[PDB]
Amino acid sequence: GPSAEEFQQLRKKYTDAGQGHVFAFVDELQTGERSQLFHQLSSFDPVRINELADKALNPPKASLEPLPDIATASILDSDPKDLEQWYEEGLKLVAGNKVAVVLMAGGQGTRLGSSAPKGCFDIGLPSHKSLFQIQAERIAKLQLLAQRISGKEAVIPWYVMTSGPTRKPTEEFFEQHKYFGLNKSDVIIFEQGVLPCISNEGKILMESKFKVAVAPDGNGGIYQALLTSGVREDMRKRGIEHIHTYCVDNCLVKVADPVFIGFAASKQVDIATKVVRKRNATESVGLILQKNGKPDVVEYSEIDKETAEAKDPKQPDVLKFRAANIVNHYYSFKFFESIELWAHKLPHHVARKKIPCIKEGTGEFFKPEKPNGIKLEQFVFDVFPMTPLEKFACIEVRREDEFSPLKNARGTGEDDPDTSKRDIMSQGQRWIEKAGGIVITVGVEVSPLISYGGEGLEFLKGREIKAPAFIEK
Ligand SMILES: CC(=O)N[C@H]1[C@@H](OP(=O)(O)O)O[C@H](CO)[C@@H](O)[C@@H]1O
Ligand SMILES: OCCc1ccc(O)cc1
Ligand SMILES: OCCc1ccc(O)cc1
Ligand SMILES: [Mg+2]
Repeated sequence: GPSAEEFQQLRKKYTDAGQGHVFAFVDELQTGERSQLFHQLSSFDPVRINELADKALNPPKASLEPLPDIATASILDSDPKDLEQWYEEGLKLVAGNKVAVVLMAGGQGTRLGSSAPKGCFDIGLPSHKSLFQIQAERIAKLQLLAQRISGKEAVIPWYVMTSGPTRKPTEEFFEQHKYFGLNKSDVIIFEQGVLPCISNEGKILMESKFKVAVAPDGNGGIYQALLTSGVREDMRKRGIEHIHTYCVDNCLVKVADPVFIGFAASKQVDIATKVVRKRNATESVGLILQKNGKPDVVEYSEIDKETAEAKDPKQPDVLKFRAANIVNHYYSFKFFESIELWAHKLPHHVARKKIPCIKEGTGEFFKPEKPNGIKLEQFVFDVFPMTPLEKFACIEVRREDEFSPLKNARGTGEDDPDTSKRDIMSQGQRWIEKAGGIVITVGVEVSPLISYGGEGLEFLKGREIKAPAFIEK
């Protein structure tokens, strides 16, 4: 294990930093436990922890308008000829092996109450497919469509960001499913980083006598993680130029959506993002807007209930701020090549939490009654203000085709397994109907390997399908 000299130098650092309590139980640790504590403490800089705690617990003490029209767009307002062109252009970029996907799948799904990673969840479709599998098959299908135009292999590498709680069960799940028919060599599971949890008094919390309480560093942890994992280097080696980044929990996510990629690429933006119309004042969504001349987002946990209810001057029964973030982002690869210059600039969001820890005295593991500390998180959209308005685009899409998050346990009424299932099977039915199918009957599941977004269903014209149904290969 670590030498006595190594250990004393670490202890000095932490003690000088006012964090020497992390060594309170060293004298009763086994060799292994002492080794773990040494290595874990060595991974943090206690002076930086003090910097973070200070900014969080003693923060320094609203030019806030809707995004201007130059930076916004809407599928509803689009010329269908342009939609067709951007689709074709996106598919051509996929065919050129220029498109990558980053999946943010490090969330714990604590509102959901599942023991498995959220992506593994079965929302009760006829197929019993997981969110992960549905997403993988969307990638597979787009590759197939792209190969029809190129006559060459089309690959969309899938970079799956997990946390400590999610990584091993995620990798096992992918292996057990043989990567859902994608090539293992083009799917990379990597981990985001963590930050120490900090007490209300600014002290590192000890989960045990030999372990610091940590949490994942928020989805804004993506950027630093792309470097350390080797993912950015892999994207460079493959000639990636366009990246779609999204959240695992959206059962309708149009993975590597070619219209979105084609549109972004055509406008030559650094960053593009999708929104839907906020469904009410209390919806738990970030709001995309202009702050101090800059594109920005106000998260639902940080907005004041006055700006959430701010009504349109012209239309007093409609909300001023209603561009709901659906966690569907486009980046240029050039944007990723500059991460090192601004990753440190991202703010740390503060959440007060009940962090299980050791009774600072006994050493007994105790679940606190009231919030005893804070967790720090970076948010993926806090890059938006680094980007000029002219290199940013915010597009409205249709909720019922694009956004159906799995947030809550079954039996909630909203953003749960039942709404997810309903939205998927309603989507399938609408596509079949538009293609001339007659659905008797609620809804029909259409496999992504049959249809990515409504195409390829001509074979169903005139046919009668008894709902509920599952259309597959
Ligand atoms: C940091 C981040 O990405 N937050 C997102 C994300 O919130 P969650 O706290 O992860 O549920 O998903 C929302 C959509 O479901 C979106 O509106 C919000 O801004
Ligand atoms: O990079 C994470 C640091 C770390 C090292 C060893 C541990 O046992 C725990 C955490
Ligand atoms: O003008 C809006 C075109 C557009 C439509 C849908 C997308 O997903 C992206 C861009
Ligand atoms: Mg792999």
